[PDB]
Amino acid sequence: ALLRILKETEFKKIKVLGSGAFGTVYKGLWIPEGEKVKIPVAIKELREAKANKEILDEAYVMASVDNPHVCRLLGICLTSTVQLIMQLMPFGCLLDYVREHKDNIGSQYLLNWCVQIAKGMNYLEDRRLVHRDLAARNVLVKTPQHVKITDFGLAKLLVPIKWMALESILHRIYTHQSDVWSYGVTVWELMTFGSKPYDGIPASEISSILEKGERLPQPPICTIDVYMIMRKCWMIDADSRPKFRELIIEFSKMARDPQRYLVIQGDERMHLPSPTDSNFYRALMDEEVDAD
Ligand SMILES: CSc1nc(-c2cccc(NC(=O)c3c(F)ccc(O)c3CN3C(=O)c4ccccc4C3=O)c2)c(-c2ccnc(NC(C)=O)c2)[nH]1
Repeated sequence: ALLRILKETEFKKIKVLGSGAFGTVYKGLWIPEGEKVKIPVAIKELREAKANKEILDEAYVMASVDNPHVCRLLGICLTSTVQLIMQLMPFGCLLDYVREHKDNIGSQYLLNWCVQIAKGMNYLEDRRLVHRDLAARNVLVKTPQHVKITDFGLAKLLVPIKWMALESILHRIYTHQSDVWSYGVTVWELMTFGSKPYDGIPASEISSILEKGERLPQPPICTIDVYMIMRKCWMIDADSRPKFRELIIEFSKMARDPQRYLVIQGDERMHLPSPTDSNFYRALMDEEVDAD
């Protein structure tokens, strides 16, 4: 009951919202049968990678996740292309969000996003779902206070070298501990307000600079405590890397004293919303950690 099979005649693509390595995302409308309302949805049309039944079996898995920081597949249509339906998130992905708010994001937001991403990843680890492509472009913003991971398993069932653990580059090994590497790069993206990692360095060179011990640089706003977390995510020995549940704890601890761990100009005037604005955001958009 968690996956709705849609017929092509009950939804329509309206405008393209983006494209990626795996398909095209549309703003769409769902038109309930026998009703006169048009409900906005998001539609992902995949590129060609599988029998329809095997695709449906993978879809039931994507539809069965249940965690506030992980997107769930809601509906699917397999008549022509593979078309995936989920709730429309008007804020888009977190990478675009942080670039758009470049030096106007407080430390409380940044650290809470790190907590939320670690929580969704930890849940995927519990379900034995390896993401393979965690990055700020695959974290969706439901509200600025609530982010959600999408597209786990998409990489497998269908190449982000600059987000991949060394063992994934050299040997195509993909585990939860290689997702931890990508988590560290995702944290780096957030802390640099969406900088491109290893900008200007060709992808084919990343393996060699990693083996020489070079890593992404310390973001200007990060205290060493935050930067050490990222460095630990990029250890060559995958079993030396942090676990997602250890990352939740560490980033949650930091979120309780955020201005001690990130150094942001004007941070004092960039706190989380008052209870009034939070209640308003939740009532309108989100009916489903603070300083001490
Ligand atoms: C990266 S860009 C991007 N994508 C999307 C998008 C749109 C619709 C659906 C999805 N994803 C899933 O349904 C899904 C998921 F929920 C969890 C895991 C997962 O693996 C998948 C994918 N997946 C597969 O690989 C796959 C293979 C075989 C069978 C079945 C499946 C299968 O379902 C994503 C957006 C987006 C979404 C909502 N609002 C906006 N708003 C603005 C302003 O942009 C953007 N942005």
